[PDB]
Amino acid sequence: FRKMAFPSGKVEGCMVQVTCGTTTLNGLWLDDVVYCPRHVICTSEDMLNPNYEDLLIRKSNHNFLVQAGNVQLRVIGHSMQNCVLKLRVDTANPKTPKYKFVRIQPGQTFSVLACYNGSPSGVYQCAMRPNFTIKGSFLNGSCGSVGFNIDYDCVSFCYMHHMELPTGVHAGTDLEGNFYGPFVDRQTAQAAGTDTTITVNVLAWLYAAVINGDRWFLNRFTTTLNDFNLVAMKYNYEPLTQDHVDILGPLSAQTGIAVLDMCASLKELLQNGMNGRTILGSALLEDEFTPFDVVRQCS
Amino acid sequence: FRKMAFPSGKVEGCMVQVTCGTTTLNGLWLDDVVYCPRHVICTSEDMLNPNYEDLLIRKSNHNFLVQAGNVQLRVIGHSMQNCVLKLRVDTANPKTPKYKFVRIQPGQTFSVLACYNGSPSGVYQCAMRPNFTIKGSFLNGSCGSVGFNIDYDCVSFCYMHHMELPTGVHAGTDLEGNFYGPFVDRQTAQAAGTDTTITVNVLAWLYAAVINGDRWFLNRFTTTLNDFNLVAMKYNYEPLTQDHVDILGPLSAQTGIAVLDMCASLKELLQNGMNGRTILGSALLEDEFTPFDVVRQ
Ligand SMILES: Cn1cnc(Cn2c(=O)nc(Nc3cc4cn(C)nc4cc3Cl)n(Cc3cc(F)c(F)cc3F)c2=O)n1
Ligand SMILES: Cn1cnc(Cn2c(=O)nc(Nc3cc4cn(C)nc4cc3Cl)n(Cc3cc(F)c(F)cc3F)c2=O)n1
Repeated sequence: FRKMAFPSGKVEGCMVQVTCGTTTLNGLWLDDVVYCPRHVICTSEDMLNPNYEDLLIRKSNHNFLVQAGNVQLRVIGHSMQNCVLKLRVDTANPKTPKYKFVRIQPGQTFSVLACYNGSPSGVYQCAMRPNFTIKGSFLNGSCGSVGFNIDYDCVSFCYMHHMELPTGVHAGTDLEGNFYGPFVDRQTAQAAGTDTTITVNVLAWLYAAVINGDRWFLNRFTTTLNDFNLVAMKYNYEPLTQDHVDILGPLSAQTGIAVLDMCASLKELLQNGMNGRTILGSALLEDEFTPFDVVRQCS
Repeated sequence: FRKMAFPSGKVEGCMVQVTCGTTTLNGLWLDDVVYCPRHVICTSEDMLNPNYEDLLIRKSNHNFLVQAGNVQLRVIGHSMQNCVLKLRVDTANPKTPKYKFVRIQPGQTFSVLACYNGSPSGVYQCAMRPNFTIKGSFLNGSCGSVGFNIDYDCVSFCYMHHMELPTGVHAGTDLEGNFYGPFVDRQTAQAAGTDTTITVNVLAWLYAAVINGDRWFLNRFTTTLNDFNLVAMKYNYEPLTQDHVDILGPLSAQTGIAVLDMCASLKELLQNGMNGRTILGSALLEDEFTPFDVVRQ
């Protein structure tokens, strides 16, 4: 049982480089439009406190250099949608997959294709944190890298990377240009709200552990949904809804362990700790696998 | 630090399905050859103790169903090299990347493109364990999935998945069909040897911690390589090779910490533990990041 990302080929064929003067980052080329963070129009000076409508009115199509590998794509139009710039180009991307733009909710996972200067570099799985950050692996030049899910050859794009916060976590937008979380696309120090643990995901991962043979944390105690949620809230865990209980149904059926019985196991782990033991080789309770992630990798 | 895979697109374009009768698995289509585990020629009654030479003689080109998606690739020649079947097909794959076949050492990492029925499903990073297994994530139908590294647009293929062992770890071959480890391609219970910790990779992880400013474990001692190797084996750690010392060179240079001084720091951690302290936010020493992985990040 590993963190597993979707195959990245359908997205690799869409990555391009976008340059404005000295400023360069990654863009996403779908049909005849390139999507990228609007931060690209900023000079070093502009970055600290940009007025984007002002900066963009002073721009012309020919100010934008879009490179797909070695081939330059000519910009024939541009517009801004919130924090995303849309560059219309005179060529359609022949590698454009079937795709959709989606806004995900906290706790949901996605694959990240980290890119630098328009070239893909690596792929890994992430989760939208409850405080709307992501704990990614991004370096300088990764701005504009995207996160996505794939279902039946349709790529659902959900994240476009913008910035690293002082704590090392990451902030970005959906592909409509709206930030996840209370952040803005300005180079100034920004903190996130206090984060919490994604409870339904921890439970899914405990089920993964049982499916893979690690059972030491199970017990014969039990709990009600409300009494579990009281303890969860005490420990900065997200509440578990009846919808979450329903979504864990397939894993409870496969393992014969009722959801509220797994909740009682988690309650004990929160109250007692792991006593130096590990679960799926982890010394800490992992919360970045969804119930669907576990079902897909174990079935 | 987390495990990151290489982008998988160059390998996705090479995955195909190979079927013999009802036995079906994944193959790798490069130029006009498809590579796949020879186990595919086993009927369910042959899988226990197959006579592969006798099974191959009964086979003709037209017995092999090779499919890219739903498109059949006509087989024009077939041969067996060690544990891999090589099916020559009448179409050169237009998506063939620049590639080579390499045989890796324990501790080396690679990306796995897990596939089912010729269809890529997921990608993740893996390390070759000292006992020549990999702690992968594979289901039924994954036979023939490959592992690879990418360096400057060249794909180095290093693993072809064959089987799951009773302990849940996985065993396979290089792309010349030679198994990693003392395994054979028969559906018989084979136990993996006792595993050990990948010392060169733990050392890389310590350098990564130093680079990020976490350096409490740097002690005032040094050691010789022979001295360290003898101590390491008493803690179930792998001995270091001359090649290992060399691949730590870049990280040693970047930090200014001699390899042998870092060995002495590791030795102290093996003989005393960590005393509640963590390294890179982890109470456990990570051994599946190579020195290349560390610099890669
Ligand atoms: C360490 N790290 C992790 N993720 C990131 C992402 N990231 C980034 O790749 N680039 C940024 N600033 C730029 C500087 C440039 C210098 N040149 C020549 N061109 C540049 C282009 C960019 Cl985008 N930033 C900072 C940043 C990016 C934003 F989109 C934003 F709204 C505010 C910010 F402070 C950055 O975080 N780096
Ligand atoms: C749970 N798991 C994790 N990895 C694996 C890999 N694996 C596999 O995918 N298939 C195997 N046997 C087959 C059965 C088939 C049934 N049909 C209809 N077609 C089949 C094709 C195969 Cl390959 N095996 C077992 C196995 C495969 C070998 F290549 C080998 F040499 C020995 C073995 F015991 C398998 O491990 N499953």
